[PDB]
Amino acid sequence: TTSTVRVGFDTPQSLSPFNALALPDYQTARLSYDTLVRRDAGGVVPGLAASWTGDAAQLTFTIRDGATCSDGTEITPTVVADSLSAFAKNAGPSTVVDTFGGLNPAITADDAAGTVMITPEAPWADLLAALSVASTGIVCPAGLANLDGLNTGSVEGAESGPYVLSEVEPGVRYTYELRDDYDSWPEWETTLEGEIPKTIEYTVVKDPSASANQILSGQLDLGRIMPDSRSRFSDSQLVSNPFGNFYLVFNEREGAVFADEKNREAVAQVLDRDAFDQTTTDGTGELTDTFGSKATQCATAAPRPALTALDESAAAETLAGVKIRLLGAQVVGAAGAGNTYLEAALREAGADVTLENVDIGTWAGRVFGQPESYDLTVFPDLNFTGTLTSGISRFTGPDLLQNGGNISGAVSETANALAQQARTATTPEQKCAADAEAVAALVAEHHTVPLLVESFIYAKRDGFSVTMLGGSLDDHLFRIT
Ligand SMILES: CCCOC(=O)c1ccc(O)cc1
Repeated sequence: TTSTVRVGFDTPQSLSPFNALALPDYQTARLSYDTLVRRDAGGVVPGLAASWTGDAAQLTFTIRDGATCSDGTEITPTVVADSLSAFAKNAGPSTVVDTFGGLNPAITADDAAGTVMITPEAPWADLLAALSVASTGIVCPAGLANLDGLNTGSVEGAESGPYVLSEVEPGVRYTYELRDDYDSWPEWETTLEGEIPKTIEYTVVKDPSASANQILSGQLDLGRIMPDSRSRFSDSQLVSNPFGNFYLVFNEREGAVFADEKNREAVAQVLDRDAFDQTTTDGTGELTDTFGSKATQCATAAPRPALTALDESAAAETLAGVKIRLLGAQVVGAAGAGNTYLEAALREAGADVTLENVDIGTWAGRVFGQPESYDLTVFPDLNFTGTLTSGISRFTGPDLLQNGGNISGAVSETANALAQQARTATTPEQKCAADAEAVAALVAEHHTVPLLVESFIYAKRDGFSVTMLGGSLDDHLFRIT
């Protein structure tokens, strides 16, 4: 009969919702701050917002009663509108356009009406879903006063969420303590067996072998496992959820090697999606030819992209002596094994390849902070909105360098146009038609290769559960049995 759960996870690159880029950022943001809506089967359930009304042009949220910060401040529309305003101006340009379709939403409170009104500068369907993501969590006025404070840990009175980070050992352990004065839980349709933990010790594991060993020796209760480690556990200690959707991102900027489309195609010709799946997921994942799974909106709509066939001969002629800075996330298979496979397939095509296999936190700083610092990566996307928009955004609009969402610096006139008619779309069908065509275009012009959807495998000790509701990625519901 304990009240403490010890969860394995990767090192955060920030504890501030505004600077969140990597899963560990969202995992911590999830405990400390409440979002307006939360994920569940068939869509989104009321969280800090009791209900909402609106289109893709504009949503109005009505804030719930009895909602309160870790200092006591009543959570009013002014607090919420201030938090979402602070987010829109302080967060990464990437995550802001992903949320509001742009950098300049209209956000306004009305403490009388009890409403918060958001008005995308152009219509944005992804807004409602985007506000279920941990990084949109409400920062109370204590947090807005000190943004440098939120990066590194708890600023007193900032938390809108059920926990406060009471103890910190940077890059080692983040100890979260449940607060006595919180009953503002979301309106979950789903019913969860077991007790909300009083104390959550978010424990940094350096690698998957370590993760497994510490479940098994009882240093951890819950932790992520690499597919090879499955056989070490009974089926009943495992909880398997579809997670990241993996696709290539090239540095396409004028002067870089993958500016030239003929180089991008050569990479496509050298990557066996079967071999890549075997090395990355060992068949626990699923191939996908788009920016999601079959559960992703529009992901089965026409057309299906025409992937480049393997041509290792044609790739050898093209990539001979070509210098490729391959950036790797260590989540892309055990210890970044998928990145290793990709390097190896480029090496045997005669490319001069240098792979940097880094932790998810370091990877995320590099991709979103210094986009010119690499040529190619396997991008493990977290499709938070459950649409194809997540992935299309990464290749269209203004560059990241110009405060856009365009990670790769790719200029696809077709894909850019199809992104815009997705916004002007009268019906869901036209929207899907636009989105599916945008992905097909991007695949045809060798702007990406869609790879797979991975499985997030939690291994857990007796007495401990963990649930992911409505295809959620950053809302791991820990329970003590
Ligand atoms: C896509 C944004 C950063 O990605 C992650 O933090 C991530 C993605 C997939 C995973 O399985 C783990 C982390």
